[PDB]
Amino acid sequence: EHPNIIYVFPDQYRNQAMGFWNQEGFRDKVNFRGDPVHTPNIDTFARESMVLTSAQSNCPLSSPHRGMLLTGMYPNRSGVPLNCNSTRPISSLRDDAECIGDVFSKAGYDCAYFGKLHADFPTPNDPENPGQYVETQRPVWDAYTPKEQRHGFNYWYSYGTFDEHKNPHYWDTDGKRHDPKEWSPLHESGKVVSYLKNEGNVRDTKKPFFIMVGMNPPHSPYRSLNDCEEQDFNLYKDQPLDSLLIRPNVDLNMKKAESVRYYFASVTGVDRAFGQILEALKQLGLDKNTVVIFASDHGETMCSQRTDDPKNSPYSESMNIPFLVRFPGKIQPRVDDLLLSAPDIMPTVLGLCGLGDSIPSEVQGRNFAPLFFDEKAEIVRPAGALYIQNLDGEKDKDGLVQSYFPSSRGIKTARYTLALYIDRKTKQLKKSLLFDDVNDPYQLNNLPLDENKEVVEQLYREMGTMLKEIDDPWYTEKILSDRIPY
Ligand SMILES: CC(=O)N[C@H]1[C@H](O[C@H]2[C@H](O)[C@@H](O)[C@H](O)O[C@@H]2C(=O)O)O[C@H](CO)[C@H](OS(=O)(=O)O)[C@@H]1O[C@@H]1OC(C(=O)O)=C[C@H](O)[C@H]1O
Ligand SMILES: [Ca+2]
Repeated sequence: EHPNIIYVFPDQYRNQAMGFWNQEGFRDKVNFRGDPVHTPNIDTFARESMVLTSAQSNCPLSSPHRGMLLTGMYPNRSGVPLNCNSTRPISSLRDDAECIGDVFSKAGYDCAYFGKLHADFPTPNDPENPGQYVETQRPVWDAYTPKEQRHGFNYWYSYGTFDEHKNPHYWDTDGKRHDPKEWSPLHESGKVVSYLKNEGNVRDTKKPFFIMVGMNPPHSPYRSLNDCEEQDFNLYKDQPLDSLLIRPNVDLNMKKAESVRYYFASVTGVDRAFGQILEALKQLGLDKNTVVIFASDHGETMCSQRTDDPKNSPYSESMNIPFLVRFPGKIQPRVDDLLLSAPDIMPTVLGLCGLGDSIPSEVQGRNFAPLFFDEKAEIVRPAGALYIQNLDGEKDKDGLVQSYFPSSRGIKTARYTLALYIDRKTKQLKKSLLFDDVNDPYQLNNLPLDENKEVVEQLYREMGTMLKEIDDPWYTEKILSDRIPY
């Protein structure tokens, strides 16, 4: 048969926010000082798994990522070019896409989704106050996902988005809303343990399972004890700011900097929650039977580059996501600088569960399962992964976004981060970031393009290839045709 799979992906979690990057072996495999975070469960897990230094969120923003995650397609084809909200009818997960849940399901898996989905355009949808939005907030951010639209998940315990961490809410398989008054991650984790124990007979123990856990923290808020457990907070409470924010690209004097205490608390708590899932696998013997992956949708600046916006930028702090894959006696624990792109996750996870031959044709990403199973595999490693920023385009008579402005395309290679920003009226180069991530890992030194013709010309060629391959708007609109060979 085919093994079980759990994909645990807390929102807004930097690859750099993991203890083990300062630990022996690991710390020699990355250019950065890891954040001073206490993540013991993940640290141990990392010594059992293939660990990437260089997984990329091509569009480091919730819905765009989730769209690539679930469909294995870039944001021009996922259905999901923008963050989902009542402003953006143009952005919602394609009904007609053959998603990760659909393939698993079609192959005999029970599939179960816990926590944040943030992939559907809000509608007056609400199962229990019908013809009504699920919240009053305008714009509307949250959404209910009916059985018709759950792409293979026969077990639902999930919201769209809602950032009260100790007052989260969930719709069950039947559309019943639940409001425990419990810190999201530890509730989500207890709820997963129950599904694993098959309490309430919610699952067929003869079928293998596919689980996704979309934890909200360590995403905003992170201002107070409303937003994390005092237990975790106690570790960072009194620590001076210059010993929490160690990245030399940080402005310690930003109103935001204080938030690091609570970010790290949410990180330590998320680790404790992941811990409960792992122990439940061991205590039930499912540990030997199950592919486990720890990931995020995008990172967090946390005052790095004075950005104030956690993400939606090409900085290593925004693009680089954790990616840890444990599959006992199929994957040797090791570190790998594979440049995995989000749309590669779905086909690679199917590869790993031996459903490589069931990858839908519409999928744009590639199946690196062979490379996970075999260090020494004749498989081509990517040269780069695309940077993508998509903004609101034009609006209609009723003030709704009905198109997207592709504000930035760029590339991350082994050595370089390049990001080109264009103007909405005159599709002309307006700002340009270029970093030598090897010599300038905190991206302090923005390199002029004119002073680097050999390097830039190569980056322009790799962007061209990739943008043409995914049939990206920059390609179809022959944007910067004058520097980018298509
Ligand atoms: C972090 C941020 O800048 N904006 C995100 C937003 O965060 C608000 C929270 O709801 C609140 O808890 C916190 O303390 O302050 C934020 C605020 O009031 O501005 O939450 C959104 C989801 O609930 C969303 O995050 S997302 O799910 O992770 O990706 C939002 O992200 C911003 O969204 C957009 C966009 O819709 O275009 C653009 C920004 O680049 C992105 O940072
Ligand atoms: Ca997010």
